[PDB]
Amino acid sequence: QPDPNAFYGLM
Repeated sequence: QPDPNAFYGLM
């Protein structure tokens, strides 16, 4: 998602 929290999981 566009969320920064979930954005970290993208890694």
